[PDB]
Amino acid sequence: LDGTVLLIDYFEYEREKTKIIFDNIGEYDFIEVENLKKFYSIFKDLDSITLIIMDIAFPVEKEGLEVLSAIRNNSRTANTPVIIATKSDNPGYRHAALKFKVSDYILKPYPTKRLENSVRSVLKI
Repeated sequence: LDGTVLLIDYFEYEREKTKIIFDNIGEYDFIEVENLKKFYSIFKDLDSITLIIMDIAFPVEKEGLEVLSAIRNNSRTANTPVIIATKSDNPGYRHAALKFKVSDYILKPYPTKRLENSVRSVLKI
């Protein structure tokens, strides 16, 4: 068990696709958050998350951004590295997302190679 990852994404198939990519990265624990309700219902319980991968469109950018902020202003997760992988490519929402600090911004679809490197860089390897 060399890592716990938090997947914030409404789409189950995207989450499954993401866990798979981790078969090459390493042996990781996954905590899935399928919607707003699930996030707020547990983010105050989050402890020692090695990596957060989320879709800012949660379900819409304004909600994802709020979640992002909550994550950054939450003590136990303020520095936790966040990788944004999203289907939305609105320029302003992306730009706004970068103001909170995130390790990467990936657009969907993305070659299952794009995410792999990102994780490896962001996490060292």
